[PDB]
Amino acid sequence: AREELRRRLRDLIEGNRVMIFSKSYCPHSTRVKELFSSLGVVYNILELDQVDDGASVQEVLTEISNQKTVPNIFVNKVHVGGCDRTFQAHQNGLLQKLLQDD
Repeated sequence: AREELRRRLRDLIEGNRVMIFSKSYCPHSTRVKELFSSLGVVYNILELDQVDDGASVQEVLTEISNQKTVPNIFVNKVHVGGCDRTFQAHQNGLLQKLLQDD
């Protein structure tokens, strides 16, 4: 079933222009999402700690970035990075242009 779940985590990027994953008590991964809001753009808030499949959903997600947290930054069916990219591109203007279109 691990494939069935992951299949949804990869589609969530297409079903939503901007989607970010996080948890209940996991810093760094939550802040990256707070940036979008301040970017005058809209995004979806999803917490693997409150999801029924928080075990698997986060099992395949945590690997996406292989980080203690579940940081997921992907807008317009593209990868941003985070922990340096999502933060830099913001002040660099590479992010504002992404969330706006690309």
